[PDB]
Amino acid sequence: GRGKLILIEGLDRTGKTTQCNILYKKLQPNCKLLKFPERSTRIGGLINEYLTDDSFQLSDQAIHLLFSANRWEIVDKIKKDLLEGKNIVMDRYVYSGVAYSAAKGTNGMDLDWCLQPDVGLLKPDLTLFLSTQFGDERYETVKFQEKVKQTFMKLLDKEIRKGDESITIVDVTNKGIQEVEALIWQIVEPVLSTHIDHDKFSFF
Amino acid sequence: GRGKLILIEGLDRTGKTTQCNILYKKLQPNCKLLKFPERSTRIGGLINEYLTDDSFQLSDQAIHLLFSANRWEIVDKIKKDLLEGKNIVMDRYVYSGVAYSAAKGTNGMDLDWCLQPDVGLLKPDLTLFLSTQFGDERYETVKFQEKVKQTFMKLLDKEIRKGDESITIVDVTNKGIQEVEALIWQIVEPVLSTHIDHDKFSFF
Ligand SMILES: Cc1cn([C@H]2C[C@H](O)[C@@H](COP(=O)(O)O)O2)c(=O)[nH]c1=O
Ligand SMILES: Cc1cn([C@H]2C[C@H](O)[C@@H](COP(=O)(O)O)O2)c(=O)[nH]c1=O
Repeated sequence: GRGKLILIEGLDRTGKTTQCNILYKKLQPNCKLLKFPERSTRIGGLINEYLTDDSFQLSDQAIHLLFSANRWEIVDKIKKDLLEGKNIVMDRYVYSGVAYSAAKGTNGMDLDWCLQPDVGLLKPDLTLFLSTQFGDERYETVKFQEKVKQTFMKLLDKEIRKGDESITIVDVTNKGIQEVEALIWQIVEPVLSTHIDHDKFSFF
Repeated sequence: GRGKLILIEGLDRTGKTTQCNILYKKLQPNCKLLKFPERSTRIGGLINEYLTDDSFQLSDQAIHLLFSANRWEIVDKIKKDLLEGKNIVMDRYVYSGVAYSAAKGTNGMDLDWCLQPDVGLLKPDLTLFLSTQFGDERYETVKFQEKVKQTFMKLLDKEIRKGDESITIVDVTNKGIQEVEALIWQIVEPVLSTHIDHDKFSFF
């Protein structure tokens, strides 16, 4: 049927990016790799400066909105690809959007507020969250990272309790690259061999 | 007490900018004038390209979120100004954001979706909508302006029916510059004479 939207989520330095690349290479020639934030766009370059230069000042709400816009500027391309039968592997998406922003404890920016901008976006057919039991970018400090992880856990916990079965949390503690690759492949293979009709999609 | 947040909304070319300028000129030396979109910022600049050039492609949802972000990157300064006693005259704000986007009739982009990103933003102490019974920028097409008009009315009617008494629709059809100014002042002046507690603020 139509291609699958596979998302791999997780904290900065958990092997997420390495695993997306591996999966991507494995699903060739019919697979695309998408990273968020997509820094090559005009909006993305703004997010880059924000991430890499602590001096670039931008309120939490604003940067948050830029991250959402960055997905919205690409979602049409994503859908077109899936419909044309192409699998897509995403390195970060809505869940990072909500978790990293909500972890800051800024007045008004709760899970609910953080999610709204992304409401309407395609939801992945499969989301894997890599969990482990630098300092180059803004959000890279041990204390914030611990904060984002509890937030990710809290958010994914709600979605799962709310009946979302497409979310699988994967513990990568003391697991090497190819061991993680095998666990992932275990969850991923079954969905790739599931037929999804072209008019069938889920949205946030 | 604190300064007042006075907002002038309306369609393109309905006298809005002239009145804002007039009011700002008369509230001196204690008044700031703020325009949205505020095109001087990095985000403001992307908005400017979108508005002045068709080549610039950006999904309706993405441009919408930038508009919102543009307000959020400036809102902390607006609050600082008001707390410091200065009055603020605004030329467009949250109401334009919702109406112009919701007027597109894009799927999932209804009044509610369009409002979410702005939730939390300080609501003005007084919002005047200049109503009437070019083509150099993107939304300046008679047929689109017509849709935006109807959307603006449905939007303001809802906020009014909810009990927001700070919204005033001023009909300026065939009225001159000095007449509109007098009508605006009749509504504005009572509000400027009202003492507002440093801590009291309303929000979207
Ligand atoms: C996709 C996305 C990323 N992030 C953060 C996660 C990272 O700390 C930062 C850079 O991510 P990266 O290392 O995957 O490029 O972006 C958000 O805060 N919001 C989002 O919506
Ligand atoms: C502030 C704002 C304006 N607009 C549109 C209305 C105007 O047609 C366009 C440019 O405004 P301007 O002529 O007042 O500078 O911006 C939105 O679409 N949403 C917003 O958030």
